[PDB]
Amino acid sequence: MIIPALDLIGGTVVRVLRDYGNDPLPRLQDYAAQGAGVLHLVDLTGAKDPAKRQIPLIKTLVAGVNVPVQVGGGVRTEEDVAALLKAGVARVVIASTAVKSPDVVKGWFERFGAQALVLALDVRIDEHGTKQVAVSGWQENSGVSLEQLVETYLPVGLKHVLCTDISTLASNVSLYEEVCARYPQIAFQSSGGIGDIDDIAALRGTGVRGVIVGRALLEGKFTVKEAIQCWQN
Repeated sequence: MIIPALDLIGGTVVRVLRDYGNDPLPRLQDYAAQGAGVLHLVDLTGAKDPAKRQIPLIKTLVAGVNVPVQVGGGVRTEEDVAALLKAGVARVVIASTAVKSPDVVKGWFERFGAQALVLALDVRIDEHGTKQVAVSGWQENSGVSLEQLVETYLPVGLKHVLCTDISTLASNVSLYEEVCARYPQIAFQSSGGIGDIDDIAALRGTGVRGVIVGRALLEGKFTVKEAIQCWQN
């Protein structure tokens, strides 16, 4: 599937920052109207301070579409996960905490279930060709490979992993082919590198299950409908 995405700061839709207006709901509704089966939101306000989590907006956005939304941004505690789910979020995207405190996050799998959680990992390919996990693009590697981290969570039934290569795709997509083949029981999502429609074509056949598309839609390079048509053929 194609997974259209928006980044939100204080109610404003932004491109990672250019202001694309304060109308996230009509945008999301039109993504869904074109056939999207899943949507993705990053709460940048919440990421900078969980106390300011945009729960009221998220409630409104989720209520206003007919498809599941996965939401990330400053998900640090069990209470954060629960609050998002209570607001009507289908899946909570766990990023830095999944690298930082695996034993704690494994407990979240046991409480909420693997269908409710997406693990989002930034990956750098290093000098040796190892897939190094990092918690952000501006921090050093954390000393764990993507494979090692995935295998940490397999025993609690990990099902959804979102991988961003921080080291466009129309490149060598071996990263995705490799990991998808190694863990066929996990549905991998790809993020980044989508600059035009050919980039979506490049991921077909890699085994990647979901393709997150954000800025290319905002920039009017192609539509959700065209993306889905490409992805499905």
